[PDB]
Amino acid sequence: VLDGPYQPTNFKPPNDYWILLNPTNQQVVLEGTNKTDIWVALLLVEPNVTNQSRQYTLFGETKQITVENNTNKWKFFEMFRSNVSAEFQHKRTLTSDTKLAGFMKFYNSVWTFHGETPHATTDYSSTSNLSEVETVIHVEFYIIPRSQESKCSEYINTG
Amino acid sequence: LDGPYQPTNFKPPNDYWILLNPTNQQVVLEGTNKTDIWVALLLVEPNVTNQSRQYTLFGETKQITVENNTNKWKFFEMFRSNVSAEFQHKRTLTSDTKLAGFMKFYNSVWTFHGETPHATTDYSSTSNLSEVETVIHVEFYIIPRSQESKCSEYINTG
Repeated sequence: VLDGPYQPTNFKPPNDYWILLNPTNQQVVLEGTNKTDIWVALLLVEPNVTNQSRQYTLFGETKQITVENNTNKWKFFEMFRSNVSAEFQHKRTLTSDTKLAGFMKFYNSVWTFHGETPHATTDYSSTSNLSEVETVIHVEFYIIPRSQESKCSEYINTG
Repeated sequence: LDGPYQPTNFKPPNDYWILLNPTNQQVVLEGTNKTDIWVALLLVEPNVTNQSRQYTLFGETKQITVENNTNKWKFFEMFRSNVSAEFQHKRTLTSDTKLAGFMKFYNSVWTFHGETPHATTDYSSTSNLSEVETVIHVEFYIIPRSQESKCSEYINTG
């Protein structure tokens, strides 16, 4: 059984747990940083979006970020930087008909799901300061132990 | 299979896949119509830790952050729609086959993305498809769109 739902909050997720993210229509889904070498934001882009510059507030900064979604699925744009002064790069995309995404702190790395349902897979970004990574979660969420990653992947891919 | 052709600069014909077969070229393809579409495919080898690399795209020197945690090759699809804009990392093809594609079709530029063997096609829109030309830095083949199923097979299984 999933642990949740939890309402949107700002907290320090424990190690070895998946945060399963369940947006409705929030532009910004998750902001995670340790304020030293990790800044990850997941943005949500609805279906049938023409290439356009959209405005997002990320870690209090006003950013204009080019997005497109030619599909009838939802896209999570994973935006990353490793330096406080840098611009965000569009690192990964999750293309989803479940509208579920993932975040986990494990093994000196921050993990997300990417690719296109139902073949979304995990990948990571490296950090020397995992313990200080804190998340503003803008959405309803659940917590799943890493031991149950297979169910977390089933949910992300099939709902 | 029509090829292999050598690296060249030319205007690909509408409704044909260019099937790109790098060895170790870091810039695989540069395509533009010099008005509303610039695409560059960059090749990032297996097991590259997060770093800044230098690429010359359309005569401009760029510093682009890249990373590849996997045992697959990654093609980073860099894109802009305006000559003054920086490139954005728009898509990635994560490949065991070291094959990528490009096609001018239906007022769009088409490429493959995702992870083999489930890579699929998506497009970027242009209002001037006919003027899109490509510098191709790799050996390549030419497959009609009528045989796109074979082109997807090659992308996904080699």
